[PDB]
Amino acid sequence: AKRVVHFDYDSSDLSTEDYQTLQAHAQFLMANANSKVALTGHTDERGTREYNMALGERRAKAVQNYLITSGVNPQQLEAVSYGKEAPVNPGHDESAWKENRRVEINYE
Repeated sequence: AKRVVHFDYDSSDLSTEDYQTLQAHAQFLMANANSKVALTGHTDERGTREYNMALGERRAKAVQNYLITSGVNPQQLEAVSYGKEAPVNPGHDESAWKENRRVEINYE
């Protein structure tokens, strides 16, 4: 499945769609003990760097929580936050911001 899940404004809540994507990664991870993923949290530009750094961390941790709760070994997961510092779209509208509020699933 895809390796990115998105979030709403000032929120670290996951949608039903996101759960489907995450369940696929959980299965792969539980089936491949040598695989490990880095979960990186991100935010759009609104708000201070410190506020976004923490929000990004809550997002990465929410994804982490879903995976662990589903049965994934914590050793195969690492969560980190980049806050607003690594946007995929530097635009200044919802279209751009929606792309930035995310958690990326990176293998290895």
